[PDB]
Amino acid sequence: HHDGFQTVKATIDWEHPMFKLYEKAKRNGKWNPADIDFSQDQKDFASLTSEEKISALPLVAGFSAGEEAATLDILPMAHALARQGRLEDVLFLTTFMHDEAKHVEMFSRWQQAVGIGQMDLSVFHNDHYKRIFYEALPEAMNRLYADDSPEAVIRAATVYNMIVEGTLAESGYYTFRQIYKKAGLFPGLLQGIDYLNMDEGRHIQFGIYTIQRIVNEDERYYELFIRYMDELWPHVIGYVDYLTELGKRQQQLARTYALEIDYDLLRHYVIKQFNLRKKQISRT
Amino acid sequence: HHDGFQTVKATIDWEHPMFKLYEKAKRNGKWNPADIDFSQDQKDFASLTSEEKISALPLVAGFSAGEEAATLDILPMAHALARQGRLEDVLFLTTFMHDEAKHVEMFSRWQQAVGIGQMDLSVFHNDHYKRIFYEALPEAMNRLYADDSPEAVIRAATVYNMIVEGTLAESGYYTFRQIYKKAGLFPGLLQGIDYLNMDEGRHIQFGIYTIQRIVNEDERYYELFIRYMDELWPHVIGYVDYLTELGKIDYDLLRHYVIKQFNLRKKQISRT
Ligand SMILES: CCCCCCCCCCCCCCCC(=O)O
Ligand SMILES: CCCCCCCCCCCCCCCC(=O)O
Ligand SMILES: [Fe+3]
Ligand SMILES: [Fe+3]
Ligand SMILES: [Mn+2]
Ligand SMILES: [Mn+2]
Ligand SMILES: [Mn+3]
Ligand SMILES: [Mn+3]
Repeated sequence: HHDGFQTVKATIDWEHPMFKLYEKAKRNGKWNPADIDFSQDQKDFASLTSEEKISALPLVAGFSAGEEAATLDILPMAHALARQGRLEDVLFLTTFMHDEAKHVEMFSRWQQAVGIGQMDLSVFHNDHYKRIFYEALPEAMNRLYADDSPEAVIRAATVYNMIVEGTLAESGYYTFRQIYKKAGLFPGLLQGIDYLNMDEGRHIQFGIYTIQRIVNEDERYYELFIRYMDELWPHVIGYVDYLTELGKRQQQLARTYALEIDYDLLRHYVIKQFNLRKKQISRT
Repeated sequence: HHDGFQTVKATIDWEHPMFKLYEKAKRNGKWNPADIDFSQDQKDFASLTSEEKISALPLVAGFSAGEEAATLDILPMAHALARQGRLEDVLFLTTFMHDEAKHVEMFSRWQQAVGIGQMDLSVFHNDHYKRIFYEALPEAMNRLYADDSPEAVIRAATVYNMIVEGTLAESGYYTFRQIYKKAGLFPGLLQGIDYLNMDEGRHIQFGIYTIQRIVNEDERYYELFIRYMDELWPHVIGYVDYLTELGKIDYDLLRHYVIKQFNLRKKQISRT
């Protein structure tokens, strides 16, 4: 039952950080995947040999499942904060969920447009990927339906916002630009990636806000945050090494397009993101 | 756990009715309550007598709580359809939920602007209103966390989309126009109502789609729909009568609009 309603008894807290993030989301979130022109992407993909065609699909396979999981698995966080009466967080999360829906749509439209929608891309999810996206992420979020303790909320935001979004997604955006933007391939996908990257800035800020406000009540949760980050790192880098090894064994695209794909630079960027996400949470 | 992902094994079902409704929601759902100019509404409100001021508040109190319940209480429907693999339904429901968030925002901005944000409008929720919005609606939606049977889904969509939205919300939009537009009062609020009414057409279309697809599998669910509608009617009309009595423009015309909405929502679901 509802005991009452904040906007009947009072008003929205207009100065709440998540209300302000909600306002930015509305201003900055107007893009529509359906407006992206993928016609040149189709031409580029058809121009590639079978070998070069593969080069791109592991990254896309990882994003497409990632966005779909993101759309499904944010709902328990919205429920948990709703039940706690955090109306402004809920408002913001409506924009978060609608963002992820557009991300799912964007990658699916690209697969359809380039002619691979019929191809099962699950073959590029190795065991580490599945540990994060098929298992740990839904387990951490779904926990919130029966356990919305500070410990549970911190773990959910860590896995979702700090690891999946703040480490993997961010490193995937960078990787996409380092490879396909340099090669001049897939302009529509790159337009998508840039929209996604803009959206993701708000999603990571929500996670930072959430974790920090819990750490602010008891700095003992800071150690829990660090620990959960470190627990998932082996699967983060396990997946990144899988992708790297795939890239190193599929050299055709980089040769054709005169790219010196510095995979050691990519790996360094992932480590960099992981440690900088840790640093955006303060003990005090 | 996730067993797999539809957009990795295949793609979105581009022809799915809720994907089409999602596409329409993006194209038609751009409005922003922060852009509505409420400055004249403030002046209009200040120009009313004390008694006229209090005459406007019950309808607003009904809506502000209704939108807030709507925002919170659609989440279990999104979860249950997600768990069923109904990906295109979920995509659409992200636009549904963000719509209700903007509706909450719009009424609260109006209350702030005209100077009543500090006033507790719960005084204007009577027992019938509470039965629907404080109790039956959250009860029926939250049930979906543990029971997503066809019967539970039909009941949730009946209470939410056909009664709260399809009967009360639609009747409130009409009421605001019949009263305040003819009076030339609260133009910002009426711009908001127009945007809300446009959004609401999609929300009601989702409820129709959901209820009919369950009815299509077994015609005995049609009788459940009708029964759930009738069960809620006494509270619908008990709240409407309470509002009508406070006002004492043609209240009988308004009251008949509610009955008309109720019946036509019933008619939009087919036995066969
Ligand atoms: C070769 C370097 C590897 C870099 C790592 C690439 C990671 C690709 C996986 C993308 C999944 C991101 C899902 C985002 C979820 C969200 O949007 O909230
Ligand atoms: C004087 C005649 C009364 C007519 C009916 C007035 C009803 C007021 C509306 C309250 C509920 C609105 C909540 C709808 C939720 C949504 O937007 O989905
Ligand atoms: Fe995200
Ligand atoms: Fe609605
Ligand atoms: Mn391994
Ligand atoms: Mn009564
Ligand atoms: Mn995303
Ligand atoms: Mn509404």
